[PDB]
Amino acid sequence: SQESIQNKISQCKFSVCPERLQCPLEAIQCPITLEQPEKGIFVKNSDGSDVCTLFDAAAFSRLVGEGLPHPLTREPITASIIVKHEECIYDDTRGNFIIKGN
Repeated sequence: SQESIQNKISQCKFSVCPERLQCPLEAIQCPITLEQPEKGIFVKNSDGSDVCTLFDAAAFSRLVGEGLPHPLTREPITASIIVKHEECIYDDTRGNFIIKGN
C-alpha cells in the first residue's frame, strides 16, 4: 500500500544540499532521475550491503504511486526498507552512507 510508504517518504526526506553535506553529486545522486536531487530520502539497499541511497523524494514517490519496484534491486517498495535521513550516516570503515547501530 502506497499511503504508509508516502508517510515515510514525506517525513524521512530532506532538502538536499551537496556543499553543506560535504558530499559529491554522484554520492547523493538520485539513480531514478540521473541527477543530484533538490530533495530526497535515504532508502537502505539492504540487499546490496545496507548502503543508504539518496532517491529524489518526488521521484521515488512516483515509483510507489505507479506501482514500480525499487529502481536498483527491483524489490517490492516497503516502509521497512526506507529510513530517516538522520538514522543513516556516512560511515568511515564502510566508506559510504549506511544505517546507525541503534
